[PDB]
Amino acid sequence: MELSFGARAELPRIHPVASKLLRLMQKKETNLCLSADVSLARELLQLADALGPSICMLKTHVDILNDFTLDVMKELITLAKCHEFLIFEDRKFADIGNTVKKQYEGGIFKIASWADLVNAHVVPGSGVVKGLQEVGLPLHRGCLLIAEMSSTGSLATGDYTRAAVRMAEEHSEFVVGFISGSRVSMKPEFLHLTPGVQLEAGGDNLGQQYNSPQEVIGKRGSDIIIVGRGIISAADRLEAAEMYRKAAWEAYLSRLG
Amino acid sequence: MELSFGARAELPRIHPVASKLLRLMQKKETNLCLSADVSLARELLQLADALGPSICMLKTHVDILNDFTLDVMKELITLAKCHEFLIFEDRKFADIGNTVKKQYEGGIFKIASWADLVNAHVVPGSGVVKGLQEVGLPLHRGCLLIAEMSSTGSLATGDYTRAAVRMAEEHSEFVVGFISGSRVSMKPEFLHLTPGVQLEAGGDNLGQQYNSPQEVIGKRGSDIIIVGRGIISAADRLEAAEMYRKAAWEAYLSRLG
Ligand SMILES: O=c1ccn([C@@H]2O[C@H](COP(=O)(O)O)[C@@H](O)[C@H]2O)c(=O)[nH]1
Ligand SMILES: O=c1ccn([C@@H]2O[C@H](COP(=O)(O)O)[C@@H](O)[C@H]2O)c(=O)[nH]1
Repeated sequence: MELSFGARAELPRIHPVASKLLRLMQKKETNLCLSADVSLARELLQLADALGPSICMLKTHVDILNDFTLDVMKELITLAKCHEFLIFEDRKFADIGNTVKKQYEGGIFKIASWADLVNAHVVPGSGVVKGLQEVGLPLHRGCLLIAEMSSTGSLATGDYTRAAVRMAEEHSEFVVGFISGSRVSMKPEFLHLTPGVQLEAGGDNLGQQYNSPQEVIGKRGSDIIIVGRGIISAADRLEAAEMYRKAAWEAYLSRLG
Repeated sequence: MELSFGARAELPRIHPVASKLLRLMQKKETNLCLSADVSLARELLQLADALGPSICMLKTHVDILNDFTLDVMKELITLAKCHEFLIFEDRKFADIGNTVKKQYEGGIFKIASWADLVNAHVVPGSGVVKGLQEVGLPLHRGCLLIAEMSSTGSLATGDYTRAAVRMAEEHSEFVVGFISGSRVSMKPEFLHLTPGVQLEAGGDNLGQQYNSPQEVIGKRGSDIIIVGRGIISAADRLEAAEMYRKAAWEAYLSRLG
């Protein structure tokens, strides 16, 4: 009894951010998250505008932008609202609770002010989530927990992955899903987002490993693919995004029956 | 056959950054790292100047400064050189190698340009270290691997800690030690730095747990204590730093015999 994205958006325990995401995924027929791994604000914004209709989400690493300002993020929000996608800052909070609350709200990035979603590693224990909650719940935000990683030698396996699932399921007022390589929770309220995705087999020279959209959405049961270089390094990023969108969407439909 | 800090500084396999640190620890009779967990540049710099003579290291979270600029970090370097301490940015890199190299070199913080030391979580596998190396080795920097954490529910235990030790010992041209609660490596070339330290028993409301300097240096065999609020929240931060310095230094001497 797998439910569609649109039906999952109505589940009793769904988080509002998850519901908004699932609705726009269904409406736009996209389960693609662009990993906008660029150093120039203009390139980030030009990609967001052109690829916005093709994506459910844009994932940032703002600490790599050479020309970050809060006004860049205001412009990104305008595009996210226009084209209907969520903004996910891939910050990987991974400190004690008291520290991560300050890293989320403050400093020069003010992440909580513009990011719909952030993520956290579970290695510190649940205080990492408690600390982020304290900022994120008043700001109506959501969080993803890193249950698995795509890179060679990842230690996010076995009991570590199980601990991430338990932590998410016990902080469901803020945690909306996972970064994972596969479905890790049996609860349909949670979102599974999978990086390490390309159409062709391979990897990079620093431990990244790729699997295809069909493999990770269809056979591994994930919801959303996160794609960086497979799009970003292509000449025509729009065409590349459409290839990935169609691959991930069909894989989802074919598992739904 | 425990060696003094000064003798460890001469070990055949010692990393130059570790040697510099061990020498100044011995010279100044300090194994205290100040965790300068403040939001104002002026407070950071005033603490660095006043407490510089008492510390071997100043640990930053630059992403919490409200008024970060690269010129603040130039001023911090002047103080580090004057008073002889290393600068450790507690960034907790925790992404795939290709991403962390950009996060270390680039963006608005340009961490590698001013931080003697950074740290990394081992959860992504060794590509996290490979990626950071690529920036840090040309810049003559060092790295600490997070082998244990002080917070309640930490998953950095057992085989995870052992994996961190193996990863460090296989990347010894860049990795100089650990964030840990105790001695985790038997190789004296590696430094052990321990947060979660206060003179009194207790914790915080977000999962931090404290142990005393005597416990973590004397009984658990660590080298350096990392102290934030036990100093920062005190009225007289200089007196507080001296209390912690004397505690950690005596605990070291008494284990040395
Ligand atoms: O397990 C993980 C978690 C996160 N990312 C992130 O997802 C993107 C993958 O990019 P690419 O390999 O598709 O270019 C990068 O931003 C990277 O930091 C991974 O690749 N793997
Ligand atoms: O396992 C760890 C790793 C790092 N820190 C860091 O060390 C400092 C501890 O501060 P305090 O509890 O002494 O104020 C903080 O900056 C925190 O982010 C910990 O407390 N525990």
